[PDB]
Amino acid sequence: MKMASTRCKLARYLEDLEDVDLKKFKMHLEDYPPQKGCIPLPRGQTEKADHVDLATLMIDFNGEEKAWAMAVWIFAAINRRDLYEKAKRDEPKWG
Amino acid sequence: MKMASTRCKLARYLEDLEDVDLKKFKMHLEDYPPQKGCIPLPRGQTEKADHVDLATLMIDFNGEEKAWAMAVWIFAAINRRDLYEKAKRDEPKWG
Amino acid sequence: MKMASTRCKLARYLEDLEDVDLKKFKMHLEDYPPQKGCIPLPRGQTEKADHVDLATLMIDFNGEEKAWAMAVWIFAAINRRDLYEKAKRDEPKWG
Amino acid sequence: MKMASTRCKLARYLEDLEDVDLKKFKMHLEDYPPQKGCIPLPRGQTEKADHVDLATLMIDFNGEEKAWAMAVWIFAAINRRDLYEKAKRDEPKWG
Amino acid sequence: MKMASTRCKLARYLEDLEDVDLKKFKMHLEDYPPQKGCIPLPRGQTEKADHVDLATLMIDFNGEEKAWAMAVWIFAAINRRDLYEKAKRDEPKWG
Amino acid sequence: MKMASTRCKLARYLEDLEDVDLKKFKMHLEDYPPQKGCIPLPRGQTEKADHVDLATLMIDFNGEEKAWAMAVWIFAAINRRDLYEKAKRDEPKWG
Amino acid sequence: MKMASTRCKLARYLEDLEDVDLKKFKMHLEDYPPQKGCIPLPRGQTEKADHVDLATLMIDFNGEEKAWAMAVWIFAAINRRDLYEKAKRDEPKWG
Amino acid sequence: MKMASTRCKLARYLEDLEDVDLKKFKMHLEDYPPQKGCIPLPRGQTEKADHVDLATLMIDFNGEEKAWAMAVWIFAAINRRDLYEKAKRDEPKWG
Amino acid sequence: MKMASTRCKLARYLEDLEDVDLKKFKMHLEDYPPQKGCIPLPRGQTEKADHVDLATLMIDFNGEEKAWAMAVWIFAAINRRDLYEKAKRDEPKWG
Amino acid sequence: MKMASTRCKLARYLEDLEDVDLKKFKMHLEDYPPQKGCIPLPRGQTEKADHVDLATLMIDFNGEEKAWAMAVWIFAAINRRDLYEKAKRDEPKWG
Amino acid sequence: MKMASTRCKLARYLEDLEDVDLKKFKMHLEDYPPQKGCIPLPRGQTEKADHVDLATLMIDFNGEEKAWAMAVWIFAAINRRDLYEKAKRDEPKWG
Amino acid sequence: MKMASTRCKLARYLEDLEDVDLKKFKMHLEDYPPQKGCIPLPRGQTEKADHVDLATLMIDFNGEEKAWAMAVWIFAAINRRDLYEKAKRDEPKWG
Amino acid sequence: MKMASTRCKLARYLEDLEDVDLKKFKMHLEDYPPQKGCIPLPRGQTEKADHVDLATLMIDFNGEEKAWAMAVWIFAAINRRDLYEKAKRDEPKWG
Amino acid sequence: MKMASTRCKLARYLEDLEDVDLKKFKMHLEDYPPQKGCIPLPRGQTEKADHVDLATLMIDFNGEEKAWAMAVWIFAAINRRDLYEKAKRDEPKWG
Amino acid sequence: MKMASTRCKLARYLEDLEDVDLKKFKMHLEDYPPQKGCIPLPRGQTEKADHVDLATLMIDFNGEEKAWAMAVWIFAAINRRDLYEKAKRDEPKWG
Amino acid sequence: MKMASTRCKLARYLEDLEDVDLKKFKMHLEDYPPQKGCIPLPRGQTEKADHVDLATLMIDFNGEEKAWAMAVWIFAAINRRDLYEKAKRDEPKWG
Amino acid sequence: MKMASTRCKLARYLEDLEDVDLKKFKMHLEDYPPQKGCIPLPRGQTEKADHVDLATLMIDFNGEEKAWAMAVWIFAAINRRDLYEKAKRDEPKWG
Amino acid sequence: MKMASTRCKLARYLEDLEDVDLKKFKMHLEDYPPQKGCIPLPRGQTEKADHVDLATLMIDFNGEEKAWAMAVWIFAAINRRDLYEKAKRDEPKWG
Amino acid sequence: MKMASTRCKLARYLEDLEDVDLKKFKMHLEDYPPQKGCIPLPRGQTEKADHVDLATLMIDFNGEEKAWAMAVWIFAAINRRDLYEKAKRDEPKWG
Amino acid sequence: MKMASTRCKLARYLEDLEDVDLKKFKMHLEDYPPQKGCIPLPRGQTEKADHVDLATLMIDFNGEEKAWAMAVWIFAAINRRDLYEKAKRDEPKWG
Amino acid sequence: MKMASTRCKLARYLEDLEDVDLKKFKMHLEDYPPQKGCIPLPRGQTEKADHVDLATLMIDFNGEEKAWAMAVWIFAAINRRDLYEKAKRDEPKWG
Repeated sequence: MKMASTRCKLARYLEDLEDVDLKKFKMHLEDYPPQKGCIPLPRGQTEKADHVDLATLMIDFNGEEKAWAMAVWIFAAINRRDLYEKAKRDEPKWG
Repeated sequence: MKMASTRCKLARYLEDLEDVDLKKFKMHLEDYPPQKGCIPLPRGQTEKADHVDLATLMIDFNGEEKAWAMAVWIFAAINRRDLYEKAKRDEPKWG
Repeated sequence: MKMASTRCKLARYLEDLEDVDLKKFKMHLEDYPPQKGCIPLPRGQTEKADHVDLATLMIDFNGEEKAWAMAVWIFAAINRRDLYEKAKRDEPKWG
Repeated sequence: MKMASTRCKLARYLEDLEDVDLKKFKMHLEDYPPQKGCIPLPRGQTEKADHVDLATLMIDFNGEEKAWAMAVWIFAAINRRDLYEKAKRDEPKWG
Repeated sequence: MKMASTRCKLARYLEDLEDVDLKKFKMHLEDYPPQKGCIPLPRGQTEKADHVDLATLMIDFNGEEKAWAMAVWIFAAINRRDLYEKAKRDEPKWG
Repeated sequence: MKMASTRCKLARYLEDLEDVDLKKFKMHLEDYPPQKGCIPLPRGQTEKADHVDLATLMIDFNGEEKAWAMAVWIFAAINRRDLYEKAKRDEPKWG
Repeated sequence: MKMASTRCKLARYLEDLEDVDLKKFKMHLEDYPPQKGCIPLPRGQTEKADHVDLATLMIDFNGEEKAWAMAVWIFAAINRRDLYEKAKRDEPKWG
Repeated sequence: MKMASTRCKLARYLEDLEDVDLKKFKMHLEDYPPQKGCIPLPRGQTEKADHVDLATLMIDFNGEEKAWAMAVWIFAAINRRDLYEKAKRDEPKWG
Repeated sequence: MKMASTRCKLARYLEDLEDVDLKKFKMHLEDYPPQKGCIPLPRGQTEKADHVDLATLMIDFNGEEKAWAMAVWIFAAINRRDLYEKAKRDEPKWG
Repeated sequence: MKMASTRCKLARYLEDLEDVDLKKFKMHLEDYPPQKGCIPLPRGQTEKADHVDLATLMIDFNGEEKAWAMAVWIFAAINRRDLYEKAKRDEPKWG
Repeated sequence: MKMASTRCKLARYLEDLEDVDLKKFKMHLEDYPPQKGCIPLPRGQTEKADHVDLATLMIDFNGEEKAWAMAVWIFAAINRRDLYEKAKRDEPKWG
Repeated sequence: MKMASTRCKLARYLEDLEDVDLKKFKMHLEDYPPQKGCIPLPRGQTEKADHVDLATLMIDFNGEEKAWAMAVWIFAAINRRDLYEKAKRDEPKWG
Repeated sequence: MKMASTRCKLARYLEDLEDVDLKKFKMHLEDYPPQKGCIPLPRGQTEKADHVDLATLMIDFNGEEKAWAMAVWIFAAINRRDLYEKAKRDEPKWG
Repeated sequence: MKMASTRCKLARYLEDLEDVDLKKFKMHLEDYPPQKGCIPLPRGQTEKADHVDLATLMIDFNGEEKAWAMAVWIFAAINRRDLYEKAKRDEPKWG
Repeated sequence: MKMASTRCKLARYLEDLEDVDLKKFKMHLEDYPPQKGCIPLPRGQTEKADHVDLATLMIDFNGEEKAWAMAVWIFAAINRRDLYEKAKRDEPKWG
Repeated sequence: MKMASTRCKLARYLEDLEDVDLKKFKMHLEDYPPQKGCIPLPRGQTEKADHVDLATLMIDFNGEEKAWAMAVWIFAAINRRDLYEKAKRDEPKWG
Repeated sequence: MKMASTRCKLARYLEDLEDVDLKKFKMHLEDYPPQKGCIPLPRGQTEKADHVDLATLMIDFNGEEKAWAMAVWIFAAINRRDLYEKAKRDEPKWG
Repeated sequence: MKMASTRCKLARYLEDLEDVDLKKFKMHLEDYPPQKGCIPLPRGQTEKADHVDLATLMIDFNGEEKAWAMAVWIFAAINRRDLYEKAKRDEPKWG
Repeated sequence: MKMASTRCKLARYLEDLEDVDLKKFKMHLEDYPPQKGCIPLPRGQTEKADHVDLATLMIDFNGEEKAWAMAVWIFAAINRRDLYEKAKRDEPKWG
Repeated sequence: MKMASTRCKLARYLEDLEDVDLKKFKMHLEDYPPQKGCIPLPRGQTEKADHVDLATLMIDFNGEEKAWAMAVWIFAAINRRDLYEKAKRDEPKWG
Repeated sequence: MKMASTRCKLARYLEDLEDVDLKKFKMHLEDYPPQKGCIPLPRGQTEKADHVDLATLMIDFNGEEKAWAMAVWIFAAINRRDLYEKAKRDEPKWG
């Protein structure tokens, strides 16, 4: 309820995405730009993960900060501006 | 058959919807007004649910009371009056 | 062939149902009325059972008498009147 | 049958969950907030636990009181409102 | 190759069955009619037995004669008419 | 090519059917007359089978002779005469 | 065959249970209600016992009378109504 | 090699049994019915005997006649019908 | 790359086929004519094999020569003349 | 046989115990409660005695009546209810 | 978002295509000319792939350079000029 | 039976533990914290002791008081909360 | 060899016994029932004799007739039925 | 490497088999035809042998000649044509 | 992390593959051409190996050099051009 | 609980790993880089060690300092960033 | 070393046997057929003799000729065909 | 530690092997080729030796030179190429 | 019985010890520290004495006071804390 | 207790070892390097000595200095790093 | 130490042997081949002597030269190749 772990909010945001938008999100995840210090996700596990395991994989691979940054950037890139704005407005208080 | 659970009545009322009317219903579900204490449905789950899984999701997300309230309000919003007064007249006896 | 167990006839009747009719059947199973002394089936197993495992679960949970009664009532409720008539006419001889 | 141990009722409620709902439940279990006096379950054992092993693991890790509290809170968190209110109404008489 | 033990031919015929057809076959096995001098198989072992273990279980429980008779009868019962006629035509020479 | 099994010829004849003609064929299949010693097909399985799965189901349920007889009769019934005499002249040599 | 020891009948009925049903049965043994004068089985031994060791453990721990009573009650509690009825009908003549 | 002592053939037949089948055989040995003039084997020694010591112990307790009768009856009781028939057909000439 | 095992080329050719063409291919495989010395494939495994396992099953059941001959004949039979021509031109050099 | 000394029957009853049950019996023997006027057995002798030397040592330490009473009490204590009932039913006629 | 991988912008260019234009694109892909050192795509996979799977299959089969070259040529072939010069001006900086 | 020696109750509690839980219990035994006046057990004997030898080893090495205290602490540490609460509630009256 | 004194035959028969069987034989030997006119052997002498000195002691204490009677009786009592039958059939010709 | 003992090559060929193919091989081993002068393997040992113990068991039971002949015949019978031809081509030079 | 053993990089590259791509990789592994000095992997173990066991099996069977060469060649063969070029660019420094 | 031995915390962190993550951890342990003065664990014991035996093996082989360093580095290498951060944050106070 | 006494070669051959094979060999020694003029070994000595004392006892009882004949026959009988052939081929030159 | 006896290094290399790899190693040990001057190990002793007793037995039977040569050859033969290379590179200086 | 010489009590306490515990008691006996004024026992005499002659030797060497002091000291040293407490509480009344 | 002879602490350290670790310790004792002026232990006595007799033999052969040095070196060699560090930290004050 | 009589060296070499190896050494001792001019040792004396009295008996029977020759030959024959090499290299300087 409201406050939770970062994985929970990330899973909710990924659950908001549709099916084709999820496919585009996975495509962007597998080819994240080498710069900005991030590890692209392998195609092996980003094939069956629907919305929960995808968030687990992102967090596990990149850490909470980097996973949130990539989620925001991809939301901007896959032309889901509403989700991008919501994620920018609801950034968890890191500490 | 007449006396049943709230979910069955909601599913029947969703059967009474048209196709584009169902699409408008899904639009209003995913983007319900923030007030009146509601949890808007994710777009990922309200994409393949036609008439049964949609009712199950509404009930599961919002409780029987407020799901019925949302159904009545959205029926009013889609300019489908007949369903609106039918839902008002056939409200289950709460308690 | 004809003379067989109750589960066989119940599985045949459930196989007669379509896909959306099966979904409505499962929805009615998960919310069977508390009265008439019956145990509603949990949603966990009524999600993969297509037509055989559904009959197994119904019989296992309710006993043969109650399972047949629930099947007949639900067939009446999901507006499959032909199946309801056939089930009423072909009630197994209990003893 | 009605009166039983806490693990039995908890296993029933966990069995009521679906597949993706079960994944969300496990995800919330492994990252339960540090406060409210609860110990998050390690990710290692919450992978094969479907509904029996998961319930016994929660009870074993947290005691009956905390296991029931976490079950109610997570049912609220994964938007399983019907299970949430059902668990609240049938809250065991502690002692 | 052609001439072999009864278990081999029975395993071949069971392997010919599909997935849902195999489920129907097992379901008929566990509720085989009490008459006609046969012992129904317990539900415990007929869950992991795919086609070889199921055949050896039938043979072990009922003898070659009764296993073949039940196989033919169930092939007739689950509406596998091609398998039924094939088993009738290639009935082993007992002795 | 030319000489093949009965199922292949039946599948080709089903390919020769139209869309609404296929729907009428399925209607006649699910509601075959009780006489003439034939088993009507369940409605659940004849809902996604277009032309190959439908032919497999017909053969499997009825045997080659009965399946060919019902195919000819239904081809006559749906006012597709040309297919009717085409199936009459090209009947496989039984035996 | 027919007449045998009590452990044989108990082992047969336990063998009838499935895998998840066996896990539920083991749960109900380990947390049997304190009343009715029964000794719950320790979790240490009810971990590898499949169906024969479990039955002999029940008998050895509780006596034949109490083991049969517990088996019937748990069969009722794990929603195995058919096994519950069968155990009620085939109760050994105590004396 | 074919012609040998009774213990040799009995050991061969017990070696034909599987693992859980061996457990069932031992269970039936320990609780042999008091009638038919036989001495049930103690549970202490029928725990590590796989098939050699088990056959030796059965012969030692019962004599040739009683051990063979017990073996045949238990093979019938544990649903090893093929082994039961083989033991019946290959009973050595007593005298 | 170009030169490879026979199974690789066969899997490539089967991968060329569409979905409904794959269903027709499987149907023709299950009913290969008894003449020409070939073994029809069972339906149990020829239900989930998409394009690789199907080639493995064909080669495994028939040998390389017979599998290639069957593939060519079925390609001719399912009216994929382009694949038939390509297979005729690209026949591996047996030796 | 049957009519024999107390040591013989006690040795038979101890032989009825398994290995871990024998270890539990020895543990209870070494720490028999100080009340009820009994002499605990030293751990030196109850280390290699399997079932005969243990019975002889119990008799030599306590007398026949006391040894039988302790054996019955321990059989109750190590959860050997069947052996406890058997020992209670066939208590030797003292005096 | 602007600076990204080749696959993402290729997928966007595939997005810009129409429905029948996409079908013609797939038709040209499956039957690409043998020259220009490119590998034609199989019919099996390019009949579910709409716009993301099609682009990733193109890249996977041909490499970035060849995929871009074939995309430009096919865009020219479908008389969709605007995409053709758009692909020329927005060619990624190779190296 | 209820009133017994301390080693008996400790052996019962260790018997309640599972296999991997027993491994963690042994691991905590071998590396008990040096403070609060306790002697860690050597790894040589705490390898084959299942639950009786382990309990008598703890008692023998540490005395009754320290053995019970360490049992409680380790039950808390290996997340056996139910056993830990039972350990407080059934603590022997010291003196 | 064959024809000899009864002492040699008794020594051979005792030599046939195992180690634990020898211990049971001695245990029954010191507690031979007071009736049937025989003298039990003191535990001091029958402690280290393996099989020859035991036979000599039995002969010296009881005479040939009584020694053979005890031999067969304890052979029956320690459940050495095969040795009991062999001794019964091969009783020396007294006189 | 290349040249080795017969059991090594037999173990290699058995290791080539899959899991279900291994089960079929074991089933054919246990019920080898009585003719051709071969000894079928008991089901007791062909239950845990994966691929090396199975080969050593075949050799031990039937000699190298008959083990190779049976391996070839069963490879033919379980429809492993590739392994069958490979075993025919690489038969050891008997002498 | 960058510098590691060869098995680690090989496992990463195999993990990059999809499901059907993994099946094609295993198919090419089991039928690697006899030339180029490589030993094809047996079909038995390449069924449960997902991506780590497959990599360690390749390395163990062929050595680091040969395993890398086969991985590159198969990546080229199954039309994984991106993985092929990545493996070529990141070829380990042998020595 | 909180304060414990190093092996306990290491076992907890290994318990946090999943199944495939555990396999990757074992793979990295068996091929740890030769530098940094570490002894790679032999593959013999890292085959059945699940999470406690693996931790005690690592500690035993490398000492507490080097075992913690290896655990942190491998957690980083198998892409468990959350566990890597937690391991850095909760490093024991060495001295 | 090659040339030696008969006892040495017999001891080597017995050492070649496994544990359960040794138990079967002891069984066959203890009940060697009365025909062929051989003396069976007492069960007392054939209990602790592993492979050397057993050979010495066989020689002492039967002489070299009879002991070698018994060894060959039993090696045939316990299904040690390879050992049977080796013993038959390397029979020492008697006389 | 590094510099040690030959048995120590051989035991380390054998300990590196897995379970089934150890079974294959033992199989190759028992059937070493008769030529190149080596004595195959008996099957009786190579059954319980895991890696210590196995290395001791190999050295004892063959001497340092022959044992190391056999170990290297078997490592090559059981497809442990990495172990083969390590053993070849780390051959100790003989003399 | 209770009141006796101190030698009898010491013999009883030594008899309470196990076998390995007795060996450790002896080991500590030969190396009693030179301080605290006692004479260590030579290894020759304290090699075969079990528990009585050992106590006699301790008494003869050290006197009653020193013998009891050493008894309690080595009882504490070999981790027999229960015997240590028993000896401390039941020290004989000197004088 | 703490302050004691060298043999006592050495025996405790040997007791800390497991079974297979003890076998490795015996291996290293039997083949201690000829340098460093130490006498290897014959294999005759280091076969039954578990942990006490082994320490006594070590001391008797080598003296306290060499025994402690060998224990430390072997603890390092058998990969018991924790025991090695403990032995170094608690080296007794020689002189 | 080092330089001593040959009897001491022979006793040391015999002491190096294990238990079963010593038994094999004796067995070869009673049946030394009649050639090579040696007298075999009668079984009466060489039955209880372990290693010293056995060596003295060998010396007294055969003289130093023949005793050393027999020791070397038997060490070769009982497959103690390491002791065989050591004895060959360290033959005492006769004269």
